[PDB]
Amino acid sequence: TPSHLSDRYELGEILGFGGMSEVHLARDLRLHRDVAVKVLRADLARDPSFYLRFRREAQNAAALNHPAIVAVYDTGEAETPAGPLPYIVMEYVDGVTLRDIVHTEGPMTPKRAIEVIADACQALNFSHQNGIIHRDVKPANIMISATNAVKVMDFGIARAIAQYLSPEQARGDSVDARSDVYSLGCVLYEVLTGEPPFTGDSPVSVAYQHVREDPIPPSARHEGLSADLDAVVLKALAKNPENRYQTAAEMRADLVRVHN
Ligand SMILES: Nc1ncnc2c1ncn2[C@@H]1O[C@H](COP(=O)(O)OP(=O)(O)CP(=O)(O)O)[C@@H](O)[C@H]1O
Ligand SMILES: [Mg+2]
Ligand SMILES: [Mg+2]
Repeated sequence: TPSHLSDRYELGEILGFGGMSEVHLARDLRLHRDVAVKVLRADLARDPSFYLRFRREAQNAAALNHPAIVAVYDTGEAETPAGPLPYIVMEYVDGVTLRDIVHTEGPMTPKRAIEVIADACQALNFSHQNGIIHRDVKPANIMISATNAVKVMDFGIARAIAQYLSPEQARGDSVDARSDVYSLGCVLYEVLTGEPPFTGDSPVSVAYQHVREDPIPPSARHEGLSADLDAVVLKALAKNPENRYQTAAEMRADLVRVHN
């Protein structure tokens, strides 16, 4: 991976990485601001299957303009000794994922958890109103700013109409907005208790539990939780889509009521 992309974005420290890409802190040399730059692996860049999915991620996230969703500024293909190197320029979020927060600090106070998920609901609901289902809602894809703002990211498998998968999504079924609602329920359960609703020694077991087993009410796993919060989480985690919040807006309206 090179020094600068397109003679414009000076690459700095790695912020995150996975199996198909990496994210750098970078400096926009024209605009004089720091940005987050996602770069496709390069050996994968020669693969149309991966090259297209990466471009689709950029296009999906660029279709959304919301203060709680990571904004896309630019996209390109840098010239390297390897060949073309696809990249996406995004707003830099100075913060941490919920995955990091729960791992270092443990469960959040109910009040903070309610605010954080209410804000995530609002982002997802916006996505849905714009015909996009995220499908990868999980703590590693939600960050909290240095200003306490929530930012939903990673539209890598979003579609334009184990521990966090909805039962429909497990079966690669028709997944809709109520699948994101379920995944939000899982994320909420985890920031309230420190653990997701189901764990197991394998992915199929975790999947079997999502499909067949009722979650343990959150108050039974962790002290200081109301029966009303149990009810909200347990309704988001309902097995049948007809029994969950029908939209993320509805989930938020109920969380706000627990708060107020
Ligand atoms: N705009 C941004 N600002 C700050 N950090 C960011 C960021 N975008 C991503 N990150 C950091 O990098 C991590 C990975 O981001 P992201 O979820 O977009 O990658 P990814 O899941 O697509 C990797 P892969 O698909 O290769 O496994 C995030 O959890 C976050 O820590
Ligand atoms: Mg991710
Ligand atoms: Mg990805």
